[PDB]
Amino acid sequence: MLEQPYLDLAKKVLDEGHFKPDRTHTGTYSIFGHQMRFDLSKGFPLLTTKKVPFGLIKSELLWFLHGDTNIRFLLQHRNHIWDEWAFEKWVKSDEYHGPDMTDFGHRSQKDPEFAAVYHEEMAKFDDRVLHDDAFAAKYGDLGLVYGSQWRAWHTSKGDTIDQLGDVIEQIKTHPYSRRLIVSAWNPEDVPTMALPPCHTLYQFYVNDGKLSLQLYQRSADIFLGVPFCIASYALLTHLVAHECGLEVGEFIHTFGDAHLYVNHLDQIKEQLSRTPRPAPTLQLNPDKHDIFDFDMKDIKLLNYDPYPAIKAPVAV
Amino acid sequence: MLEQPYLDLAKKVLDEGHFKPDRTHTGTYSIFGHQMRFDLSKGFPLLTTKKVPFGLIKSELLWFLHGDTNIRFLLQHRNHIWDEWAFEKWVKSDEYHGPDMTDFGHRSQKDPEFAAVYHEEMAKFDDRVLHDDAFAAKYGDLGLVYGSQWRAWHTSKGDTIDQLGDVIEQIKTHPYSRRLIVSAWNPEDVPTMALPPCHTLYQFYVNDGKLSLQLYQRSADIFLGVPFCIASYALLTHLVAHECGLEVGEFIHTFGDAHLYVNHLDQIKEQLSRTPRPAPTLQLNPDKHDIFDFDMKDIKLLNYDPYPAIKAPVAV
Ligand SMILES: Nc1ccn([C@H]2C[C@H](O)[C@@H](COP(=O)(O)O)O2)c(=O)n1
Ligand SMILES: Nc1ccn([C@H]2C[C@H](O)[C@@H](COP(=O)(O)O)O2)c(=O)n1
Repeated sequence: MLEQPYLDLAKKVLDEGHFKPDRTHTGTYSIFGHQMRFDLSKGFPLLTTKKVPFGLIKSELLWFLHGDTNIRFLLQHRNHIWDEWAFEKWVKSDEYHGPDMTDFGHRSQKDPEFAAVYHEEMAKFDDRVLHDDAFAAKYGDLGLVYGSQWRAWHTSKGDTIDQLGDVIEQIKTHPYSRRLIVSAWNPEDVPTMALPPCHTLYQFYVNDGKLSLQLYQRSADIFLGVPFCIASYALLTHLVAHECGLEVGEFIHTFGDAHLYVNHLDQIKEQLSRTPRPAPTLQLNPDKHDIFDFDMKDIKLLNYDPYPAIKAPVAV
Repeated sequence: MLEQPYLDLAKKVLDEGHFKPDRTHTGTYSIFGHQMRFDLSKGFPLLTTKKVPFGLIKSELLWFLHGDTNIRFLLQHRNHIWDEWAFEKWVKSDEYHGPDMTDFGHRSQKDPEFAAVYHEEMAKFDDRVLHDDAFAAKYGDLGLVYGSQWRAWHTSKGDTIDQLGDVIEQIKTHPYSRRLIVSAWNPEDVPTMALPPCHTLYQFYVNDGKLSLQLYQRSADIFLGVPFCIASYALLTHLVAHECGLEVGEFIHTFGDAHLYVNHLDQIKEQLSRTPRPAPTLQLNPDKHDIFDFDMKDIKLLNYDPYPAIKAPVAV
């Protein structure tokens, strides 16, 4: 079945992975260097052995395609994937007047009544961002995030390059170019960056009338991170090919540090006992073309029957 | 034997590769997405089925490590790997007064007496660069080349970042970092770059006391390019590990567009009839540590017995 490569990656780390202490401090099992490919002509690589929220995947993707970096857009789409980063700056800043929302990321998970306090302050910040234009502009803009990297790279001479935009035109005029690259790694920002991009860089390739994309991910959370990632980039591969009028080829996922957090072992072993179901089908609005103008109703995921979801603690 | 992966890549392209027209215009057979690893603890991955000039590999590598971008250094090391690029600017410029060295890259290979004229003008330029300080500074500096990318990345606010330098310190203090990346791809230079970097970006990894490096190469000439590349980066992996006091792990080569030029088919098939010999051994000067201060006598390649060299036309 289409998702097998992922299952084999999980098995692999679990069997051949060596223990490696980590940044967050909850040790991992890791392998360095891995590559797996999915033939997008067979279906959409959205995991069926575990429920994955596609809606969160696309709203976040459209956010990137708009070159948007403001959390407000996601919020009106009920996506809260990036709230924490915005909250971080806000809480550790002048205006924040309230409880000790310091180190909230761990203390919340721990157990205290603090969870309510945190979740409340967050709920608060979230409403401000969504209605207070000055606040949104001040605390909701994350700045250097995938949207600005892909669509507004900062030139040395104070300007803006739309990488992804330029790359799409290239695929249209010079489909056989070996230079169709989009990079998110900027040497000058990473030294003091919150979380340097995990999806470091990707490359397009055209031949036989099919489009393929290869992503280089410096670091990956096999359990929590990879599933979303495979889908997000498989979606991109479809969108661009829809714009360029090409057929979809494969999606190739190359890893640097592929890893499984020790406290995800039971959960991953739960997944491994399940057997894949037929891959779901994706269909884009046949009318619309300029993917930048794409809207959520323009993307559909036909018949997806996944096993229930599996819960597991986040590590940051 | 250690070099088998390369042989399997060549077989693979030759058997499974699809034809793809190319930039230079001498069609290729290509595959998209490939990864191969070499266990550096077994020997040095310098091809034995075909003679590869190691001396050219290291003089070019030391040139990179010095953050040097001037052709003069290589010339005093009898390395002429980058002369063409320097000649290009020089010939198509004010001062050049002489024959029609225009489009020299093809006309030279073709057959005319021109080869002598070209080779003479080149021989001329080469002597100027090596002795005329004003000329060297004007026409010998290539500018944006691996040396400046690795060791003097240009900040937006007009400054210089020594990526590789910083990364080595990181490996020394935070060996388990998943952010040990060195990128050569700058979105603002590639639009109007002669030849955007093929060795796009690499990543370091440490665990078990061994250092590993993974290189992402957007485009590769299996026949002429890959052999050198594998060695150059295997050398780097040894040097850095010598500085950091780590044991050597593997070298992982990830490709984007792995390709074989149609006019290299016979030659590659020559190689494929040979059987690998034991991998050579590399040993660095045990005294010296700051690799930046490394000199050629500080690197040695013990017992390398390759089959003769194979000749093949260059395509640019
Ligand atoms: N889109 C993302 C973002 C993060 N991570 C993971 C990678 C690491 O597990 C951790 C980030 O830590 P580090 O900077 O050390 O890689 O989160 C991931 O798998 N996918
Ligand atoms: N160090 C290098 C430099 C170049 N090439 C090859 C890659 C392509 O075959 C051609 C450059 O063309 P392009 O820009 O289209 O990739 O030269 C290579 O294999 N290794």
